[PDB]
Amino acid sequence: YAMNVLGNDWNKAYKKSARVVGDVIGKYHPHGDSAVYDTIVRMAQPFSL
DNA sequence: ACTGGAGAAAGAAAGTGAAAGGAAGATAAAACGGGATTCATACACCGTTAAATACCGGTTTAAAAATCCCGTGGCGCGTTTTAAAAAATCTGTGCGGGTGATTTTAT
Repeated sequence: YAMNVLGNDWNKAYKKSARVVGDVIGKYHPHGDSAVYDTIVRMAQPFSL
């Protein structure tokens, strides 16, 4: 939902991961950031999904 | 003079950094043993023949087989030990979201 709100579509330029992690932590998820980054990493590995 | 608190000295017990050394590991040089070539040379297979050996008939005789009496130790039974193998029970560990923390360099 945060990535959708940021307008980070599939046919546009990439964005830094720190910005997305900061948005998620500051607006929706009241927890740590390293776990969020690790969760984001797993959803991009071709040998995991 | 006497009392009770407080600071300083002195003494004894515990923690400490450093210690040969030795069994317990670890790592290289060496001696070994097991395949691919390369032939010359000794070995395998085929005709010929004198000679050495197998075989039959009948003795025999000395040696080995058969038989009887007995007196033992070597197997057999019952009951314990004792390792050896098997079944049962514990110990780690990694997968993914969460909580909280550490270190070294340049100017």
